[PDB]
Amino acid sequence: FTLIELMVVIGIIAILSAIGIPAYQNYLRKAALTDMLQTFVPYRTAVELCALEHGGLDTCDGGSNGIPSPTTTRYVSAMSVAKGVVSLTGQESLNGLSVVMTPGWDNANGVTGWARNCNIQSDSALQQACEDVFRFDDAN
Amino acid sequence: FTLIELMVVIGIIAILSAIGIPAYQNYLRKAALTDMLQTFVPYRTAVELCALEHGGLDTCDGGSNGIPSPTTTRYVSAMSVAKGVVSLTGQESLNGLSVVMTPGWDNANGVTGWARNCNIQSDSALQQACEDVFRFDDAN
Amino acid sequence: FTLIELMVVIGIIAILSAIGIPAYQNYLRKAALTDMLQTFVPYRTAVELCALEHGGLDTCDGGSNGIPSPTTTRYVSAMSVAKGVVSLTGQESLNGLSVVMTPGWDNANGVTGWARNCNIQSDSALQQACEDVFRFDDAN
Amino acid sequence: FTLIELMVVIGIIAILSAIGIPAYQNYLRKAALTDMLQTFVPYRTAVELCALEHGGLDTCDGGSNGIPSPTTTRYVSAMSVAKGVVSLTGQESLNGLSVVMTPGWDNANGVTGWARNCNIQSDSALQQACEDVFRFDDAN
Amino acid sequence: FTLIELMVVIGIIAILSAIGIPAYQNYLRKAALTDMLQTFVPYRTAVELCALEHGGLDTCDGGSNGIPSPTTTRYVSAMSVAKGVVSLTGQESLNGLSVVMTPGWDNANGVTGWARNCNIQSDSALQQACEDVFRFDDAN
Amino acid sequence: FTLIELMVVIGIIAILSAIGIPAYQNYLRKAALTDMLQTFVPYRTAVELCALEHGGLDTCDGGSNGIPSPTTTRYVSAMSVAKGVVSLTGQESLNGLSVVMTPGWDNANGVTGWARNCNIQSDSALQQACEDVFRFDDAN
Amino acid sequence: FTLIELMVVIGIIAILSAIGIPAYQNYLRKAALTDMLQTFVPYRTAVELCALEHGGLDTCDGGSNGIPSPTTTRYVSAMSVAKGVVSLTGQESLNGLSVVMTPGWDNANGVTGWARNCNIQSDSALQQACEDVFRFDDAN
Amino acid sequence: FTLIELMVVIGIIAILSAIGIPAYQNYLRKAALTDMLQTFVPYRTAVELCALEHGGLDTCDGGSNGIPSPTTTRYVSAMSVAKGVVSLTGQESLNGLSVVMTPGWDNANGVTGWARNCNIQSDSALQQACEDVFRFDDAN
Amino acid sequence: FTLIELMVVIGIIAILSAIGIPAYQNYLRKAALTDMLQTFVPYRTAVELCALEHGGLDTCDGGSNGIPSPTTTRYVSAMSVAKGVVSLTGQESLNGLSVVMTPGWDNANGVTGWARNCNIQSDSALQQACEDVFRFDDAN
Amino acid sequence: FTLIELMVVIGIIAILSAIGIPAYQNYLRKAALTDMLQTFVPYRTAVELCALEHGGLDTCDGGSNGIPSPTTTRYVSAMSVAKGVVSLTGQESLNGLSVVMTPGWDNANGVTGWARNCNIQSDSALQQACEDVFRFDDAN
Amino acid sequence: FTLIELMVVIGIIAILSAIGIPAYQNYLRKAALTDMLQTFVPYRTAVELCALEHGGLDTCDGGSNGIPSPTTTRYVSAMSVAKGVVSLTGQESLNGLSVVMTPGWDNANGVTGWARNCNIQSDSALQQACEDVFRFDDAN
Amino acid sequence: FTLIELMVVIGIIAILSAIGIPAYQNYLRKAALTDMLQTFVPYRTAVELCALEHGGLDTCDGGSNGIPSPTTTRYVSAMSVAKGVVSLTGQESLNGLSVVMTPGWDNANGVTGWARNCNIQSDSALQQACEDVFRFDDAN
Amino acid sequence: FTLIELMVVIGIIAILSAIGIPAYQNYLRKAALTDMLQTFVPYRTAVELCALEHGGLDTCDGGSNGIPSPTTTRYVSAMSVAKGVVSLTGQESLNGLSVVMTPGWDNANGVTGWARNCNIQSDSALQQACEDVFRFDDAN
Amino acid sequence: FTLIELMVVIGIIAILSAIGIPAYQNYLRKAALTDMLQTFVPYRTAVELCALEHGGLDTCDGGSNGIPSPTTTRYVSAMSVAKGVVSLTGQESLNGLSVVMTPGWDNANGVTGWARNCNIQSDSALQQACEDVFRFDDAN
Repeated sequence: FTLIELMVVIGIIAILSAIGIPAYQNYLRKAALTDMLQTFVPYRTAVELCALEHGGLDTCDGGSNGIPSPTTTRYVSAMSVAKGVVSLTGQESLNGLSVVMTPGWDNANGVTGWARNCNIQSDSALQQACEDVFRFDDAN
Repeated sequence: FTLIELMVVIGIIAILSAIGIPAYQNYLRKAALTDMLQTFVPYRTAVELCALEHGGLDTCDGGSNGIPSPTTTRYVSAMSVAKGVVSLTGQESLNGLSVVMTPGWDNANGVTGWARNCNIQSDSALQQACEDVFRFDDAN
Repeated sequence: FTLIELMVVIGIIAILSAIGIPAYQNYLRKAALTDMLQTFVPYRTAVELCALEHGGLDTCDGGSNGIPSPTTTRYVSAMSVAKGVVSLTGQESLNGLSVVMTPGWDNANGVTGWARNCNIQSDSALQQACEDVFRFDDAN
Repeated sequence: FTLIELMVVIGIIAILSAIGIPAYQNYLRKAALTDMLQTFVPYRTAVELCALEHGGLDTCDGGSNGIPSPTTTRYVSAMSVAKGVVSLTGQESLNGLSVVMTPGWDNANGVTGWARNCNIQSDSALQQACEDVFRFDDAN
Repeated sequence: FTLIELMVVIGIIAILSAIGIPAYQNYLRKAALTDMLQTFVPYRTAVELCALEHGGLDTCDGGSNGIPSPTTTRYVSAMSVAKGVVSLTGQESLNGLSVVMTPGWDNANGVTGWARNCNIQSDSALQQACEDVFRFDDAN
Repeated sequence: FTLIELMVVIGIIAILSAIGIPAYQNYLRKAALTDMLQTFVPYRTAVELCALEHGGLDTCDGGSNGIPSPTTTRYVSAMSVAKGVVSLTGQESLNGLSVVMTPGWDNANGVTGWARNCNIQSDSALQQACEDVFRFDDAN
Repeated sequence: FTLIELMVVIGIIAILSAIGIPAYQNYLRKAALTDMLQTFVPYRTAVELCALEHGGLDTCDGGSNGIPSPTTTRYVSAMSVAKGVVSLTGQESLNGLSVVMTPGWDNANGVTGWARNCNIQSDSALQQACEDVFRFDDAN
Repeated sequence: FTLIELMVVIGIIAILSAIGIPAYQNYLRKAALTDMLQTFVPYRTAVELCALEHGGLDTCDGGSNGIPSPTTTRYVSAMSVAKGVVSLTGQESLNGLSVVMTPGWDNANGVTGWARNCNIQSDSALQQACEDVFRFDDAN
Repeated sequence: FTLIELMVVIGIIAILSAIGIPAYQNYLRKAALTDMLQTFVPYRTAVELCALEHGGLDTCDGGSNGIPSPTTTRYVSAMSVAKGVVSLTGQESLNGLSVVMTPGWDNANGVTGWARNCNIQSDSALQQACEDVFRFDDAN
Repeated sequence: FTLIELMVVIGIIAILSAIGIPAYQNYLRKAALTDMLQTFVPYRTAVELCALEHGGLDTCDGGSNGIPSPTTTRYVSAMSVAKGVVSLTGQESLNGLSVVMTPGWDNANGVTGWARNCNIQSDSALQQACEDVFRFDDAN
Repeated sequence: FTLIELMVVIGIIAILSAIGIPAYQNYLRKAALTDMLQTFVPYRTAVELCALEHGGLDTCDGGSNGIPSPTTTRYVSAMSVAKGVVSLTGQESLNGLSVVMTPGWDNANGVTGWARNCNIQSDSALQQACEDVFRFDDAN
Repeated sequence: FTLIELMVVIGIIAILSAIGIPAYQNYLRKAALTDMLQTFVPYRTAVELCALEHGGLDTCDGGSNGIPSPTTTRYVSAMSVAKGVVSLTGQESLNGLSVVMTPGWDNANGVTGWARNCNIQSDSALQQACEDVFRFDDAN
Repeated sequence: FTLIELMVVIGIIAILSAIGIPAYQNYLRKAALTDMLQTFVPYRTAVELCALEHGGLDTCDGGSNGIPSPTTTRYVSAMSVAKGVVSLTGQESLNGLSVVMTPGWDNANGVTGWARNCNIQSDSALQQACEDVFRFDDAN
Repeated sequence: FTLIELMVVIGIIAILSAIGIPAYQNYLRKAALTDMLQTFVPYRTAVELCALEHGGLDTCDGGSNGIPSPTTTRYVSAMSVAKGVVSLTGQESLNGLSVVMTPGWDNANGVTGWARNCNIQSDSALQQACEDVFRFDDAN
């Protein structure tokens, strides 16, 4: 009867329980996307000031008229912004990301909301994370 | 339970609260119209002097017999005046504006009030602003 | 609350206070009529000299026997006189005026007072001014 | 901690700041009363002409002896005048108004000032506006 | 409305009422002529004494046989007399005057009345005054 | 002793920890209600303009006099507005919702605040969310 | 939405309404001219007395034969008069003014009216005020 | 702009137009002098009767030989006469007046005209009125 | 700050400047009295002719021996005359007036001046006008 | 970020904009002074009548010889007049006011203009208003 | 190794994360204070009308001369107002609150700003909220 | 030698190795306590909502205002909750258990943490398990 | 799997969301600038009175001729004014600020608008706030 | 063959399986660090209030201006805070710990993030836990 505990090692000890690791990066990394949306927020306000008086988008470019210069959540490899765009090239492990957040602005039209553009080229599941954060849809 | 705050970012953080920006230009720009009515006022007085003695409208043309030369609130692209008319071509972002403020004058008749004429060709909502400032109606 | 001052411009600033201009011309122009009665006065005296010795009206015609030649208050377009008549054709803005001031003279009769005749054909309110100056009534 | 911003919407977002709207109509409408006093003014002058020579009030009735016919500030529903009275029935939203501005005239007496009479039957606060414009008191 | 009183100064205050001054000198100066006829009167009497006995005109010359010496109403610049003549050179402002009052005398003929002669060379209206005083006609 | 870890799977591994999911929809969905109150806000302003001059509610109906046309937070199945009402039929998963936000307006009265009306017919807990957002009470 | 009231301060609060101040001095100062014509009036009468008997203009000089000495409306810097002239050097803020009111007198001619002469050297708009008061034209 | 009418009250309403009052008394009072010359006239006739037969001046004293007793124009404070003298002490407001109208009479000499003597001690301008009425010169 | 102009209407616009109208009738009506004295004048002359030869007053009654029949300045309601009396019943607005101008005549006495009698029964201020025209005193 | 709107209430909502209220009373109250000058005007005319014939100031006292009795603009607490003086004790909120408008009259002197005397004892800024209305200076 | 997850429940699961609840009431309740300042605002305007004409504070008491009656943000237990005071007894959970907002008014002084008075007796931290809203300082 | 294996059965085969069974129930049952703390957790959240707005504990009672009704891990014999209390009577084999989790709430105080109360009456070793799970200490 | 929540603390809990604080001071401080423009406003009016009569700028200096003495919004460290200048040295945290608001005045020129001068030496972004409030441009 | 089971006890029974205990303390203790970061969080908020208005760090010190007093997760031996610092001396078994969390604040600079400082002096592996929780890096 003593042999059975060795057999449970042959199988039962190998429960192989594990968090699905690729799913795990999907979640915290998605948080990096969402935290990036938080990085987008101050830009939403300063761009509203560009809407407020400057009369056009070049004033809306980051790094000017008091707009904050774009900058990384530390895990991210890179970022850039102009006209309020957040083409986050170099995002996290997220190669090829670029939320081409084209501004919706033209004041006589009344247009305003930024045009989101998912662009996570490195993997489609990551795109499931963008639709779940920076929706590819253009209303903001 | 920790996932819910990420979900509030999926929706609640996007309150998307905003002043309706096109409505916003309608209000300050309407103020540019009304400030223009203030620009019209000194002309109403000098034109009354034209009524006072000159005996006819050419004397009422701006830039003469002491009448002030017409000039822009600084946002406005352009203006012109003659016979007391304030055809504000080039108004603000208000393309096509021209308050054809034809004078009502002929002294034997006793006629006096200027003939307002809304002419904001660029958008009808802007016309709601003219009716709300320079009424299209002719009594003044 | 800030919107209300713009609303007072929508209405209260347009007090549209004004002197009734046609009434205004009625008053100063009536003064031109009355000043014309003053122009009539020297003629009343020289015509009395015609009564004084000449024995008839042709001597009473203006421009003769020392009578002054008829002449305009400067605003007036025209005038004429004969037998002491002051048919002020061309008066002021007063088209059609003619105070047919026919002399009342014939000395054996004892008649003397000039026959006033309102004749402001251009407007009836102007006639209210003549009754208020050169009364249509004939005693003088 | 994220829940608090939703709570500020439960209360703080409902600042419910507002101009007291009924007070607002009290002010611009009071301006309609005061503008009406301006409408009364030309009548004060023509009635002075009635005092000037006609010798009695029927001549003072509006629409005659050159007096202007009574007429509305455009918001007003109605008006009427006789003997210089300004019983503004139909005023603005001001139902029941009638400033029974009875003339004070009788020249041998030396009496002149018009007898004001507040009569804003539709609401007492409106009467506060009449005392603040057309005082119920009779001196003018 | 306040501007109108300034306008009445623009016109009504300039009533420009005035006595016609040249006519005024015509009247008092004519009185100087007539007063001169009064100066002529004592001479008419003393000349009648010359008719009375002396038998001819040299006795009629002024300043002799008790005749008064000729002399000025004080305004007059000069005078002279001989044979009863009153050639009033230097009269008043009346330059060139000379009533060549030639005597009509020759007693066998029965002739008597002085020959008046208007001679107011300075202006014809003054001559209207002489015909109205010292008639150019010769009967006296 | 080896058997115990299998027993912990019989019970302890089934911690069955979970966010209470129906409570979870209550929270984000409540946010959809509150975001809807944000959708109500621009309408509160344009309706104030209807209060501003139009003089009555038909002008207050959405889609007119510059009022925005009603429209969905994207999760919502449907919406409608008239006289400023926000009867959000089709809200979210919120079947039967209709905030019958009847306007409180009549300016002579001074009345203004919108009449809220909870109407989440699909479940009473959802009504706890309406009282917690669009209170059934009528002050706004 | 709170930012808009700050924006109305950026523009609407700067209505910059103002009476045109240079026009304002034109009006009250013109009144100083007209009041000066009133100062001229007593001189018109005493000069008529100079016409009345003295026989020439030196008697017409101010400060003599009972004529009032010339003197300032208090705002005026200076004045002078001779032969009835009103060369108002130093008028008000009106540098260079001098109404060279040369008398029209010579009694044998019948001439009388004073020769007005606008001379407001400091600015041409002021000359518009002289033509509107002391007309440059010579009849009075 | 409303402030300007208050400013016209600050200056323009104070036209301070006025008849020069001291000049006014000069004119009517001068008329009292001239009316006094009319009072002198009947005395000129009765004194001529004194010349007519009495042979000397005591008979010429007023109040005798049918001469009228001296008496006041009612405004005058006092009067007296003797030998035809009209020393009008107490004249009008004319303190110190006394026209010492000494008679020129002595019949063998042929002398006749009364010796006028201006004596208006109260003011020299009044003396301008005496030279203009009772000339200080002695011919009458 | 905008409210102040409305306040100036509450008070400053009501300057209530006016000629004192009852004083105004006092002046022109007094002129009607004085013009009536002018009407009295021809009667003074014809009555002097009655003094001239007729030997008594019935001849002095108006309407006879060439005396003019009495008649109204047109504003006057009525008049009558006898023995030179001017009891102007019905004068102007001057009810009760009657200048009982009784003649002073009786030639052996030397009496002549008419006996004035103020009798303006309608108001005492009017009597101030009679003392200022037809003095109640009897000398003329 | 939500906290900032509460902070703007901590400061920006307290714009504390206000008309400077004490300055406001200075302006309308100054108008009460100026309206008082208008009350002074009829008195200027009746006092001119006192100058016209009465010969001295007691006749100039108000309430007599037809002068109007003194009376309040309704806001004023009190007034009095004698010899044409307008010592407006009790003026408005203007405690201690008294324009001791002593008449300048004595006709032999030719003096006429009333002696103004600012006397607003309650505050010096009010005195700035008197110098700006009833100047302390004595010419009128 | 399996025991460790139970140990994390012994400690790590008890993160005890929480919003500091008493701080939470401090914030929304402070908003109730600030919303109360908004309730104070309409009263600031009507009290300015009390400043506008009534002349004293009793007219400034709430519930009169058109002032709104005081009333609760619904969470508040009670309120009262007089002379513009906002002694908010019963505020929220804020026992003992009373912003004794004594008016600063006395118009001759020019004083205006309301005297704030923090009075949150229930806790000092609440007083930190009053200094952060209704500052204890008196300028408004 | 063969007898020895029988002897090892006399002793060695009776190794009597065993998990200490009472210790075993201590561990899994302790897990039932800890799982119960997990059952407590949703209640911690809903009670926080009771803290969120209801203002007191009755709203905090389970089974109300959306709070979950209390319920058993299946091994447990019974449970109950009120005011957030988790007096788990009938726990597991744990007779007498009752974690009298009295809420720490009173918001003005800022108090919040639940008052734990070990109450495993059936055995003290079980109490070692409560101190190791639901600590008797009151902070939560 | 339990380790992941600790990892979210390693990153996700550090959302580091924050209002950009330096931007925050830019906004409320800009409000201090704009509130300062409100402080400038009463000075704009009193300086207009300096334009009104004083004739030059020294009268325009603050603290005189009734102008308010300059004073701080309480956060400001310092201020000064002369000739209407608002060189706000010591503004807020705004070191080096000085809006050298030189007056545009010289009345014969018609010049009026104040010369703004941004001078926020402490930081250029603050200058963006001045251009957004007190524009460096000189028209006002 | 029976001997082998005794031999498995000689080796196989000594599996010596064990969680690496020092690693175990590293994990739960790291949780004590992370829970400490949670303790840091309320301080992050109150310090943001210090940023909010106080203007400097002393107000940011814990235990003041409403900041919570610092306090231990119960395992910790000690803690302290000032200027927002969390120098956790006495942490857990973590001797020498002190996260010198120096605040990053100076508002004109815009600086904000707290300066983390790992300081786990007792062991370097513990420092691996600080880098994994309170990173030595200074951004927060």
